[PDB]
Amino acid sequence: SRRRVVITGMGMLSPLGLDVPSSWEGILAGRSGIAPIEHMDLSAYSTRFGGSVKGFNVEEYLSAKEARKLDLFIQYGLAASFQAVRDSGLEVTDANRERIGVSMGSGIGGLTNIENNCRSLFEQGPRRISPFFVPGSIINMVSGFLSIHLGLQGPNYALTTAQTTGTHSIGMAARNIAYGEADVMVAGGSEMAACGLGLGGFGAARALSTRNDEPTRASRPWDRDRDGFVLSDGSGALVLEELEHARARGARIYAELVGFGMSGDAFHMTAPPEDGAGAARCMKNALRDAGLDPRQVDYINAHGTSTPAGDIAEIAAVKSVFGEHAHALSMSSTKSMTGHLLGAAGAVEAIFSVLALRDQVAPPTINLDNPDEGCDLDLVAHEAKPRKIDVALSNSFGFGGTNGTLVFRRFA
Amino acid sequence: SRRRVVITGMGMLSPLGLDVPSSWEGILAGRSGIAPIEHMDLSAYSTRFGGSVKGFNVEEYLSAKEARKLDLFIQYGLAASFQAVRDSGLEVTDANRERIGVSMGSGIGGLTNIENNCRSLFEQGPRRISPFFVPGSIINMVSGFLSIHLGLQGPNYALTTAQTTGTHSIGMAARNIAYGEADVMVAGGSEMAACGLGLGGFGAARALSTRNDEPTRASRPWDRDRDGFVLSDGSGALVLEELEHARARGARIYAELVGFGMSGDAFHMTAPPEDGAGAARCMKNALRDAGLDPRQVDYINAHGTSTPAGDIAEIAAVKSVFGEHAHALSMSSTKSMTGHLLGAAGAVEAIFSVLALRDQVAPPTINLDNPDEGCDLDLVAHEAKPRKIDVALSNSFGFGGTNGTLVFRRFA
Ligand SMILES: CNc1ccccc1S(C)(=O)=O
Repeated sequence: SRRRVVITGMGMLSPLGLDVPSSWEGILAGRSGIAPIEHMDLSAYSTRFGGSVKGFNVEEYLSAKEARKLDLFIQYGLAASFQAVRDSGLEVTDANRERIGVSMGSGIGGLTNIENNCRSLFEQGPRRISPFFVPGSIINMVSGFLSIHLGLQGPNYALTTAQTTGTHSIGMAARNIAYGEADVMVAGGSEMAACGLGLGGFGAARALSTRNDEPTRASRPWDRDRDGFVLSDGSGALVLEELEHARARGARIYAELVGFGMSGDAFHMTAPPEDGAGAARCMKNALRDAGLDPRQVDYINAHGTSTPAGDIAEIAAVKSVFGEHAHALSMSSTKSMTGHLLGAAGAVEAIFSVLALRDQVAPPTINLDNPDEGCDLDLVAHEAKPRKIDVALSNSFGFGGTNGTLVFRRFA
Repeated sequence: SRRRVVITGMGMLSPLGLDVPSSWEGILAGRSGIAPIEHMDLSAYSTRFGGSVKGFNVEEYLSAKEARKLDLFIQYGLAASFQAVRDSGLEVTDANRERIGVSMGSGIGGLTNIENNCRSLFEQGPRRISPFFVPGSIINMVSGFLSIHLGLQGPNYALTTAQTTGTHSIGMAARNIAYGEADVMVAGGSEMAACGLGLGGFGAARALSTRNDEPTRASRPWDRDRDGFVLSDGSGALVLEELEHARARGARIYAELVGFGMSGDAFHMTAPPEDGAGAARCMKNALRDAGLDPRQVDYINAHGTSTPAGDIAEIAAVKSVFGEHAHALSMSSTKSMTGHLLGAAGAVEAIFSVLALRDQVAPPTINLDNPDEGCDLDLVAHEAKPRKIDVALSNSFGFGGTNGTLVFRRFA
């Protein structure tokens, strides 16, 4: 058998706020974090907007010297991790440090640092490249730097599954705990691809909404006028903890992580299949993992990227998995407000899923003024919806057809 | 409840060969794959050699049309995965495709591709960035593209844990199978970091051997005259399979994967602790996972990177874990010949560890002319050593203090 896993700590940077409570306040009020990108020449760019982290003060976490060594994506992940550990009340000791590990991931990693060192390399040659270039840019350094700062000696690793990273990181962190390899994990993702290469890279595949005139209306999941996703920056981190360990120290328990599903589409490199057959296997895999019937599910935090193919596949997948219960559950895209944090999407959407359990409220899908063909589900258009939520799903479907589902249940 | 996991297929690109048997012949013959780099101009670089893959034909595997869109690390990963799958004899069907997944990882991923696109952006503008920049560079697309070409709908993901990536990728794929999420996984890693930023960033950190006038003698693990690691390119892939599923189809079984350990040093971003404390915790986790007496270990494929700190830390970790039996087992670093394939190091060295079991031979540490202070173990100096091997161990240690150990034994 298997150990139960609870959420005792959460931390976040998002386009809505510099922590969980501020972010969640924006989500429930349907506020957008999307705005034209600043201190950056986007003249030659079809997209000039996204969700930036506004007002981040790294010196709340690190000395200036330590922050100078680390890509913004690493900074954002340490921030959410430090918040989550502090939010949990956990005390690390010689007696438990071998049982506390970290799995913080990223989709794309250190593009901002890769750019600035590229500038150096091309202008002046190799001897101007930072000595800290490699360890300050690679994706396993949020786990690395966190483990070194707090003295964590348990499982130490990093996932990179594109837009599925956050969901995969939390899910496989839960497995470490359930099968007795750890009592505590910090898990989630961080991302800062709002650079030239990120905007350019996604710009060149014309993946991005180009609604420059109305940045707050660009992200419109399931709306007939959607024209691709909105690039956003940030981090989410959860403290996952074995239930008996959490109870023994009297932890505040937000919710229980009951299920994790994974699937591969084996379809296309960036597009999901029109019927969402891969997202459907993943959700069924996640429900079976939790020993739950589809009928027991109340809330889904969609991937809901605002791409023509993605949004429609997810409707197909939900109708397929949930049959005559598909209208009864509420499903919303918090990306209507946050845009798409890529590797960190799944981490902040796990937190929104946990807070939907705490607060008994479905976050809105904003900008859903004209549901597309067959988008006739309860997508919680425009405003938040109080309702009963025992069981909440969080879905992520990424490049390479990599799928993740997390199942959270109310704990009392 | 926990199932057993065997190896039924292996695949490789190394500086010694374009497959396993060719690579392994070089290993047993003590041949160096290290040579001055020809694919770029390094006269401005303090290090000008590495373990290049020689004469790779991507069109043994993929269309030139697809190949052109993919960073070499992805081409190298697919090449290794296709070999391993072929070598397995496995036929993907509707009956088994949901039960076959992939976990192929990388330390750094498509730096070459990110660099070249960066050069396009800075010299020409954002409009010259490939539309294939993101899907052709990000680390999870080895898992993604393999799943699409072969129709694998099992768990689909990628680790990035720096120089531990290969060992972790293989260990965790075994856990997928062990605990019922899959019956088959293609697992390992791939790296092509030999670009300006790669050789530049490792150079800026003074991590690399600067023995430009004798590259075949650069990599000399435990030798008193070692001066840093040698940067190499390539890929390893293994087909991991549930034992009864392997029996059920009359699979040829190279060996059984009985043990996997992880730990964190929680010490330093790039430096290992001189006492090998985190490495010791990791091997002990692995031996306890395998239910072994540490005296059962016959062969250790060491991380053996040829850095001053790394090499001596490993000796300490192995004396601390094995006590007097540390003087009975054989330990060698095939990095003496291949150099350090970073995130692929663990994947090719897992294969060397399995072939050590098949052939009953300890591969040599070449260039070990003058063992350093305290390096008094059986390090298989100079020449392969025929000997009884029932249990083989493969260690990796990375930036962020992240440790991985795999335990193989003969299967009958
Ligand atoms: C028991 N561990 C397990 C089980 C299923 C999937 C993944 C893992 S992992 C990567 O954490 O090793």
